[PDB]
Amino acid sequence: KVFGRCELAAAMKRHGLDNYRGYSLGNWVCAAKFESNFNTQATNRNTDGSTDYGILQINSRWWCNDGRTPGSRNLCNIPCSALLSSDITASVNCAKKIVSDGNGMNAWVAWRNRCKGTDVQAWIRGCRL
Ligand SMILES: [Cl-]
Ligand SMILES: [Cl-]
Repeated sequence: KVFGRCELAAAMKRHGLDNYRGYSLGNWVCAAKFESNFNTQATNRNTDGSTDYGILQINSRWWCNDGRTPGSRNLCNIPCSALLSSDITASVNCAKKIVSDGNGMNAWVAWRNRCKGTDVQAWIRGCRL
């Protein structure tokens, strides 16, 4: 599923991401835009052989099991394919674990390089929330 901007903002708000660990809703929408272009089916292969999955591009090296990343962890206790569903619950629940691990949203390279230090509130402007 390819979300609209305000549609995704409302879905993330309902799932408790607004101000989660101090990150306002616009940060999460901005991260999803640049990680996946709002597409739940996005996948991308990394150089080390791991793969990033879903709207927030969660990495199989640490967070999910895809059966093809030897020596990796599965810290969210899910198959990586669950991160590609049109229902974002699994992605959001795993993202809450990632952002709590000490490095905040810096775990998302596109957030650090394209959202951090910008007017992220623009990403929710005009939305009924
Ligand atoms: Cl915001
Ligand atoms: Cl933080």
